[PDB]
Amino acid sequence: IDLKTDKDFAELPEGTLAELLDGEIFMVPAPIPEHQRVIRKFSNALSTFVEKNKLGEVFFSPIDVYLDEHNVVQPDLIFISKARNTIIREKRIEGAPDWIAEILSEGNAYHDLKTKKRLYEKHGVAEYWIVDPMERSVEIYQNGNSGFTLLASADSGTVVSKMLDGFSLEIQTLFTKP
Amino acid sequence: DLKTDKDFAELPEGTLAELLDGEIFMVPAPIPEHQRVIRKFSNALSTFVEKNKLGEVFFSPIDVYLDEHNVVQPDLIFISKARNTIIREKRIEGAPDWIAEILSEGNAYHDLKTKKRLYEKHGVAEYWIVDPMERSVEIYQNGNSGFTLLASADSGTVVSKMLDGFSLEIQTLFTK
Ligand SMILES: [Mg+2]
Ligand SMILES: [Mg+2]
Ligand SMILES: [Mg+2]
Ligand SMILES: [Mg+2]
Repeated sequence: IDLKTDKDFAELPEGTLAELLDGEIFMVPAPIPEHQRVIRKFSNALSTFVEKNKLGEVFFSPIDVYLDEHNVVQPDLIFISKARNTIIREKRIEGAPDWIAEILSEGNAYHDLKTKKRLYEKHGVAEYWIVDPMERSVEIYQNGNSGFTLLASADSGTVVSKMLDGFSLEIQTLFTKP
Repeated sequence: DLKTDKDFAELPEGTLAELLDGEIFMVPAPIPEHQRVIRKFSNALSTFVEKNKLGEVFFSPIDVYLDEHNVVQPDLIFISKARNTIIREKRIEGAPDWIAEILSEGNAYHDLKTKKRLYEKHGVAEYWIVDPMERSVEIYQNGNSGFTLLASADSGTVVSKMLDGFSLEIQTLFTK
């Protein structure tokens, strides 16, 4: 009866990084450098492939993605196809991206693993990558007529996208350092 | 009554802010065009750094501690292998070799002035200021007398001094 809405989410004080999940507002903790390293490496690989094949647009956090009145999320890495370009608005994304990756944080992984997995499934995100920098592993889910099914789960070798035909990723290169 | 990095560390979870000259400023959330410019710049820079095995690139949000009265969240940073030890578990402790800030209309003063002085003082060797409203770039080179203007352009290609061989066609950062 007291669900928070996108209007409540918009009224948060300037300088607040939060997400609205199932009508509840959650503060997101500041990420640590290793989390940012992984997003940088993933975005570089994804952006290069998207740009070479003119597939659409890549964004990374912070960026608001409105899904419905009770759900506004800030995914780590998103891809929006040319066909769905109109969901990119002046101040946020309005509608589900085609493709999302979340990079886990040890103290805040439940929403990536459970709550947003269901949300992204419901709203038709076609492919969802969950990257775990603590286990140095990836899980890939593909959407379909019966929701998400596990496409790949690995901490070694190469994983390939299904919806981004030709995109592959050598998993251990997400986590390496000088 | 100056705020310190101890006060900064005690801001409530979910707060993204900067500590500048001992005063805490909230940073407004960025808009998609800002994030698009960082994505384009990060891709170009990261490709070059990786190709040449030069160090590490990070983009915001990331805390960069400079001294007890200054903790910044720069948009894009490069840390050479030579300065590799400033990468800590929860933040950067010390000045990156290289920084780019992407201006926002309502919040540009700190990038243009306040942080320009701080990055100069703390030994950032090269500082790029990218303005997506005017679609322009300014590049500052540090030196024994502080920053000097290496380049100011809104067309053509600009060349980095400290990233030897890195160049950027300026209008590829921007939307027409
Ligand atoms: Mg998150
Ligand atoms: Mg994350
Ligand atoms: Mg800023
Ligand atoms: Mg900025």
